[PDB]
Amino acid sequence: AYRFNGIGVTQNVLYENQKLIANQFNSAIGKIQDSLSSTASALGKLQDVVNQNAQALNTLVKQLSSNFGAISSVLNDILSRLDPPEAEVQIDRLITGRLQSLQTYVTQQLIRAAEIRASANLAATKMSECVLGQSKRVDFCGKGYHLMSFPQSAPHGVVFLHVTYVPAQEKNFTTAPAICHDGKAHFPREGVFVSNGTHWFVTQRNFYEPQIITTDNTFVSGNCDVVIGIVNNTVYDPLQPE
Amino acid sequence: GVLTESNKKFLPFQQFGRDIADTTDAVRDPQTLEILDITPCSFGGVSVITPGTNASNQVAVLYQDVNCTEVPVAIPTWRVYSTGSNVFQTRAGCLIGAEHVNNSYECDIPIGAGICASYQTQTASQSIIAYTMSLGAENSVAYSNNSIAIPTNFTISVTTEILPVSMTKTSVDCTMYICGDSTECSNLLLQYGSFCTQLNRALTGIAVEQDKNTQEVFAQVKQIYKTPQIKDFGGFNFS
Amino acid sequence: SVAYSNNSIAIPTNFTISVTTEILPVSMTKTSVDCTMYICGDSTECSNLLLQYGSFCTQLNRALTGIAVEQDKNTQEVFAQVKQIYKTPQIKDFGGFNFSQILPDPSKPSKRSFIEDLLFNKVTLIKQYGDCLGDIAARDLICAQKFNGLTVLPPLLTDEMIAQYTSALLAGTITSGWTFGAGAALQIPFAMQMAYRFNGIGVTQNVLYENQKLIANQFNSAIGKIQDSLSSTASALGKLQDVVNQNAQALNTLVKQLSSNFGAISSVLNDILSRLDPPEAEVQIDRLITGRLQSLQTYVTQQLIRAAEIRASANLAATKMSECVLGQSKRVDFCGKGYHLMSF
Ligand SMILES: *[C@@H]1O[C@H](CO)[C@@H](O)[C@H](O)[C@H]1NC(C)=O
Ligand SMILES: *[C@@H]1O[C@H](CO)[C@@H](O)[C@H](O)[C@H]1NC(C)=O
Ligand SMILES: *[C@@H]1O[C@H](CO)[C@@H](O)[C@H](O)[C@H]1NC(C)=O
Ligand SMILES: *[C@@H]1O[C@H](CO)[C@@H](O)[C@H](O)[C@H]1NC(C)=O
Ligand SMILES: *[C@@H]1O[C@H](CO)[C@@H](O)[C@H](O)[C@H]1NC(C)=O
Ligand SMILES: *[C@@H]1O[C@H](CO)[C@@H](O)[C@H](O)[C@H]1NC(C)=O
Ligand SMILES: *[C@@H]1O[C@H](CO)[C@@H](O)[C@H](O)[C@H]1NC(C)=O
Ligand SMILES: *[C@@H]1O[C@H](CO)[C@@H](O)[C@H](O)[C@H]1NC(C)=O
Ligand SMILES: *[C@@H]1O[C@H](CO)[C@@H](O)[C@H](O)[C@H]1NC(C)=O
Repeated sequence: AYRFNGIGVTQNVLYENQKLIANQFNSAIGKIQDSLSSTASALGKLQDVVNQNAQALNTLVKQLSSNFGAISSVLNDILSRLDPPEAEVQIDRLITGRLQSLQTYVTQQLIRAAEIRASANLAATKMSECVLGQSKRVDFCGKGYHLMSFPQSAPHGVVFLHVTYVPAQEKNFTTAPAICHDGKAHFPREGVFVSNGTHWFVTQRNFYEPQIITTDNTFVSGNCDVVIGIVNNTVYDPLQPE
Repeated sequence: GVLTESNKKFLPFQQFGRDIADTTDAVRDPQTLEILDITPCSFGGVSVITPGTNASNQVAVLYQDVNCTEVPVAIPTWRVYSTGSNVFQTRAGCLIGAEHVNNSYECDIPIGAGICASYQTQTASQSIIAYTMSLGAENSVAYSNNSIAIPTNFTISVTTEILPVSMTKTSVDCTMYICGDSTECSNLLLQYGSFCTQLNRALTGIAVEQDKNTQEVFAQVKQIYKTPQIKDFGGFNFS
Repeated sequence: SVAYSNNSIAIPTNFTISVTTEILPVSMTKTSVDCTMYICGDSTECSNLLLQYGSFCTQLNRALTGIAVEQDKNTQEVFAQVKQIYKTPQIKDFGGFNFSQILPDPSKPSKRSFIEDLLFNKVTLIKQYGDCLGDIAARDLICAQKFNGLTVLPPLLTDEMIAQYTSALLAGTITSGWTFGAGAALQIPFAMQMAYRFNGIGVTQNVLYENQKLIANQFNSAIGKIQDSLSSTASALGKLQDVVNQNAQALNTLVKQLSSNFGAISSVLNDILSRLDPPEAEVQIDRLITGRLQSLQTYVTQQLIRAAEIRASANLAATKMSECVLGQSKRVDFCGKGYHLMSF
């Protein structure tokens, strides 16, 4: 109920339809479990990271098979075939080449570490906001209006379950900005004046909860000429009859 | 290279000229006092579009900066992949080996400049087709100046977001990787030991950063709460 | 200084509608490098000693392809947030607001807006073998760098589809408010949407309805003012021009590096091969090969750094588009100075 009040829907609608909400939540959880069980190509990022690291190590190993202008790529052969003072040239060439390879590998590792650090910071702030609280930012914790968040641990990463609110099928209604009862403009406190065929009601923004127009739902202000689209109707007074 | 007529005229004491790349582009013929220009014979990029070799062996070739008419000027199997009957000029060079299709679907292999290539059953024969990209379903909103739409129902939805947290920590032994059980070597590495120390310091910094990331992401709260025994959550099943 | 007492308060009596411009880079030019062409330059004597460094060549090509696919991912993520494409309404009747400048004009190619036309004209951004062969007098750098295996790949999504996505987003946010961000779009009169925004920034909705004409006039005047300022002040799109100039300078200096001999007797392979026997020429060839490989590696590393910075900026732009455009943000200064109302 607190979450529903947070996303701008009155808390009573949750208590009116609790069983449906529980059934929908359970069905959605089962559906995503089945999707994870079936669709294998879902955890692309973690596999990409581990494959990238393995490929970097494998190519670093493979670099040893190239002679950087020397006569051979193995120190034992050079040392067996040549005297020290002249073989030192080939040894120096190989040393320079392998140092360059190591430096390149280290630099690429630094780049990847910086990118992973950025991703980790994003994950940390997402955990702080969406999981430990309710976020009013749009699309930060999933499409729709955010309600809850359940974290799960995955190797070299994290997966979030963003439980969200999505409005279903709608209807077409005729609306007016204000209502002129008796020479006085009236404006809705929280909702919008919606009119069906031959009646006027007031409803909340994100749900259809028709209500009769009373002095407790509207506040008076101004006159009946300034507003562009004012219409005539009647306002119920819940004190005069008594 | 390829020789051609040149408008430039050298000074009497000059023989050949050099460009910004410091290579010989213009020369003066010794037999006939004439100026000629030299240009490389290779110019242009080629890319090979293909589905998995597990699927099929057919390929489509994209020439980046060559019109299909001038393909013979640019360049058995290669000639077949250069002949016509399937040419299709695009905004990023002409494409040979694929069939144009009017319909638009989601992209599979991005050719570039709004063209995508994919494997489809153009009848159960298979052929590589090229089509324009599909942005999405067209739609319009019935907008008036006194009309509003209001939802009457709600649907609870759950989604998954996956983010990397850390990578594998590694360390490198420079002397072992370079020389290897060699007393003759590892004696000339005393000069580059400083570079070795620099690499080791960088790798240790990366590793401690990874540990810090792993700690920071999941250890936000300190007090550890035991799960309750009785669920009685009003209907929600957190099994 | 502020006249501060302990029982005194100041309260505004009027409001002014203001609009600002925020420019962020999204993507950089994609490049690919043919290492063998750049090093050996079509010599069969060379390209036989590059079999040892083919691994380095493959590494560079892999890194550059990764950068290119990252660029495509960035430009897709920034603008393709919403999927359903909404057609702009025919009748405007928006209560006074005139969105003519930003709404697309179908009387021109690519159906791009007036502001988009001016922005495209502000930033000063295909070739052929015959064109490069014939045009010798004008030493254009594009042909020279293309003769050395340096090619520029086009983006997957061109400007027309970007304009289409922008028009769809604008039409959705105008005819449906922010409800089209989550679920299906719901039509709402623009006055009601503006009242919703005013209620969001803590100002009672009635003050909007009492002062609609003044607000519409202020909005139109502000739009015209920024249009004139952008048409006059040229030094406004500094970041995008800086990005393209940086990429062009990097390519130009990579081309220029070919004129230095890394300790060899000469900087051209043809001269060394014509003056020396193979066994003693291989030393100079190896020196030049090592130098040019170092140059290519340096260029690749700098490109990686720039790509990382651009990715960070693109992520910021994507979240800004998600928050300020598809909704109303209560964070201060995130969507401009003042209290945020709209975003186009
Ligand atoms: C409008 O709502 C009132 C409320 O009772 C109802 O009596 C009336 O039939 C409705 N009009 C139409 C056209 O359904
Ligand atoms: C717009 O609304 C006004 C009243 O607010 C109405 O008089 C007018 O007819 C409406 N526009 C159209 C095209 O009907
Ligand atoms: C509303 O009522 C006033 C006074 O009774 C009248 O002048 C006005 O014309 C009415 N409006 C409509 C739309 O009938
Ligand atoms: C050089 O010899 C060629 C062939 O014998 C001849 O065509 C040419 O005219 C000669 N050049 C001069 C300057 O006589
Ligand atoms: C193609 O790939 C599938 C899935 O990886 C595999 O089962 C199949 O055996 C492959 N084809 C061949 C000819 O091996
Ligand atoms: C070459 O291709 C371009 C692509 O825009 C086209 O405009 C031009 O007419 C073509 N020229 C020839 C000779 O094919
Ligand atoms: C699509 O365009 C091509 C080229 O004009 C044409 O041959 C084909 O018939 C078109 N397809 C349809 C379904 O109109
Ligand atoms: C709302 O949706 C649920 C499930 O789709 C359905 O059982 C319920 O009847 C719907 N509400 C109304 C008022 O039809
Ligand atoms: C508020 O500012 C507008 C435009 O500057 C002006 O027309 C209006 O009179 C001002 N309000 C008051 C109460 O002076």
